Amino acid sequence: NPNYCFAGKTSSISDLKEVPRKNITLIRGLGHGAFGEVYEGQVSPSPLQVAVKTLPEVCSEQDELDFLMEALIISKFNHQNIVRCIGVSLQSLPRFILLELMAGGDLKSFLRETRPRPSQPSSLAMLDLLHVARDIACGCQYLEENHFIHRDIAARNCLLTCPGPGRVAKIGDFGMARDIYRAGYYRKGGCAMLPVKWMPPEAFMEGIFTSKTDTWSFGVLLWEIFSLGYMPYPSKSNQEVLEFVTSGGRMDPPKNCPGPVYRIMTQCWQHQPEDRPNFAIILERIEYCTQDPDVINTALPIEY
Ligand SMILES: COc1cc2c(cc1Nc1nc(Nc3ccccc3S(=O)(=O)C(C)C)c3[nH]ccc3n1)N(C(=O)CN(C)C)CC2
Repeated sequence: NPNYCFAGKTSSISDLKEVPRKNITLIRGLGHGAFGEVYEGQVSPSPLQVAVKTLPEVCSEQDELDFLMEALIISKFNHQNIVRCIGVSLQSLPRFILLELMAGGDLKSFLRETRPRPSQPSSLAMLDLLHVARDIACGCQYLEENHFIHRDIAARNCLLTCPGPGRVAKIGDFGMARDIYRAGYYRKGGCAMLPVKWMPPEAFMEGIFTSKTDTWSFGVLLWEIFSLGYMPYPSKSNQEVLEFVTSGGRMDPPKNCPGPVYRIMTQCWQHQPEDRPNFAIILERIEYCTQDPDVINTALPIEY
């Protein structure tokens, strides 16, 4: 019924992998998503581990279509830094989308919870943060080279495979892009729900979105990462941020942030989109920071 076009191919509900409901076991609730609970689940000795997004049985026609489009979007991506879709279960109620379980949880919570402290002093280092930044930039580069504008790149929408060393960060939420795809604008949301603090001036002023949109948001994600999970523009409201950013105002470096890292942020935040780097360049600059001993030997602040 609705068609979804990505990378010049059109897919429909008929292309999603319908997984038999009998093969799905819910284990525990993990919390609420934008519209519905999310569960840890299993798909069948050595079952696949999945996050299960559910559609409330009490919902509208548009919610049903929002849910379908979310499934179509994530099912057509193919990249190691974008959460995989195992399949769907749309023919039983409540309807399920089955995603690669990201056992480390969302990246914002991880940064807040794993901040170095007196009890666990070496929980994180500068290299961990650079690897997370690289991981997400690789996924953003994949979106950019396939002409997909994410529109909501932010730590809350990224997830980690596992809490400990070896973790890989991935883009896990596409709800903003889904809302725009269906109606062409933020019909579902409102001004108070827009991710103002992640958006460049031409986005919230003219509603113009390009891949240079995501470059700006990635700069803010970089600030979130190197601040260890602080809210951007600490004391400022959405409208204060809007006016601050349009006047040329930019965030200060996070505490202890190395200069070369801060300079990636400020390049992402150039007023003119043409002056911002693409994700190939961002990746080069992240890779160069990872090679620099003065960067990776910088100690993160310990939270008392
Ligand atoms: C053992 O596993 C987990 C254990 C925990 C989390 C996550 C996963 N694992 C996971 N969660 C996903 N979402 C998700 C999960 C819960 C609530 C909302 C969403 S959510 O709306 O999608 C959002 C990410 C935009 C996932 N989505 C795709 C894969 C995947 N894996 N927790 C958080 O993340 C806490 N945060 C939300 C504040 C809580 C502890």
